[PDB]
Amino acid sequence: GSSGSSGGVRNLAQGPRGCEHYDRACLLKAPCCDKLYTCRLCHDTNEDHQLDRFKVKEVQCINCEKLQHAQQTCEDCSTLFGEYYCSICHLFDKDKRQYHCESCGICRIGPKEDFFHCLKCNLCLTTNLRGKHKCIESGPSSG
Ligand SMILES: [Zn+2]
Ligand SMILES: [Zn+2]
Ligand SMILES: [Zn+2]
Ligand SMILES: [Zn+2]
Ligand SMILES: [Zn+2]
Ligand SMILES: [Zn+2]
Repeated sequence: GSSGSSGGVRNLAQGPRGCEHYDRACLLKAPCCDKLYTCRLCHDTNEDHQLDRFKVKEVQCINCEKLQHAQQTCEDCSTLFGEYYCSICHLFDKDKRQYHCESCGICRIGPKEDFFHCLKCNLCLTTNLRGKHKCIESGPSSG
């Protein structure tokens, strides 16, 4: 002779349609576990192993869940998977003042104007460090 009440509320989360990492509309297949995650960073985040960003080439759409290969736009809904589409890194991110470095072969965040790439060092460096940073090592006395 007693009436109870139902409980156990729940919440929601955001994943696809562009994650905190990047803004894309297509999940990249995982040739490691045959799974699909917003971005490469997400995979590892929801997995014990790390996924590659170069190996995988195929991609799936989130607008019309249509299958397709590495591209910038869909072939069924023509939904921009990202203003910027890389072929080497196979990454798709919205216009976030980012540029792809050839010397490194990886995507980087600009604005390129306030940035540059050193040879001797073989890496990207911000203008703020134009000279201050060292490239070659030298000096007998240590400490
Ligand atoms: Zn995996
Ligand atoms: Zn992500
Ligand atoms: Zn689509
Ligand atoms: Zn790239
Ligand atoms: Zn670079
Ligand atoms: Zn240097």
